Amino acid sequence: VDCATTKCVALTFDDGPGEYTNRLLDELSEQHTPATFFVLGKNVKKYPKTLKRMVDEGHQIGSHTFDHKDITKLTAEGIEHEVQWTDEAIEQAAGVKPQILRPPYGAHGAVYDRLIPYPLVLWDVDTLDWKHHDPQKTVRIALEEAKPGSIILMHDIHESSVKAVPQLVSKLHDAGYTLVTVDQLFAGTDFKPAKAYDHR
Ligand code: NI
Repeated sequence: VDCATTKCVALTFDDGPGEYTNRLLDELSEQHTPATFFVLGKNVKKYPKTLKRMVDEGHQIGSHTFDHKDITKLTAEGIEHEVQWTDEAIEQAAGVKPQILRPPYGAHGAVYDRLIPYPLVLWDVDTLDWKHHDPQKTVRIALEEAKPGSIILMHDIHESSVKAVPQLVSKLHDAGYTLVTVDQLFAGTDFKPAKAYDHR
């Protein structure tokens, strides 16, 4: 996909994997749609086959650190642990290395980011599903606030994401968008480590 011309949107899911991730992957599969999963390293240990699904079925795996700590609260070595422990978990699980990282709570800063070997990927559309856990509100906010180049934040922690996705994909397609991984979204642009990006 050429997102320089084509109207692209990236669906992203934080804080997984968990008990709903496979249903989520099933729904995404049913509508031939890729997504980007910013995974928690602590959770990855328990879900190796599910991470293999992400690779096998066209999705992108990103790092969300290991135990979801605000990285700006940490020391240099603390940040090292969060990055490296998560990478090891992802490599052991799926045989790949993430190429992007999303900082917990969106919290970051130049002095910290310089320690992160990947582009920092934020978002421009917060579905707020972490507060309301409501599938229809997730769809409404994602649909109405998305624009070409948007990155939509959702959470793989709760049933409402599973219930939201079939409708969310349908409506984004009907609204003229092509759904892509974060990699595809930034393909061709200057997408470099230790920098933060919230939109193409
Ligand atoms: Ni998170």
